[PDB]
Amino acid sequence: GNCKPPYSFSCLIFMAIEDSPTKRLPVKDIYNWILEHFPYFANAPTGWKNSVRHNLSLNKCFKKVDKGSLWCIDPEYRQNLIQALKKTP
DNA sequence: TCTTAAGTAAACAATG
DNA sequence: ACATTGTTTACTTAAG
Ligand SMILES: [Mg+2]
Ligand SMILES: [Mg+2]
Repeated sequence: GNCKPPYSFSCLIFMAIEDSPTKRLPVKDIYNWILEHFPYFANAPTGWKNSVRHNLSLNKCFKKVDKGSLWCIDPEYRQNLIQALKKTP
């Protein structure tokens, strides 16, 4: 990991959850998927975690689920994330 | 232009 | 006593 990913935090989260076996992921698990699949953030300046939690709460695309709690993709905005994913892969 | 997405920092409350 | 998690405001840059 030497360069910043071309994907935005919204897409990284979407790729992490979508790769999950159940489309549901706690925050810390989302951290890992971003690290394992993107090692740039290993040496990246602290704050991307913050930017992640910031992105999960106000982005209409993600909705919490409580029966840390799990995050999932919103079915009505899922089409929105895929489009941004195809743009710059 | 008017608008919105996006990144980052910072400040908390709620959580266990 | 504490780190994690979650919400909120604020200033900035790029894109359309
Ligand atoms: Mg959300
Ligand atoms: Mg930017």
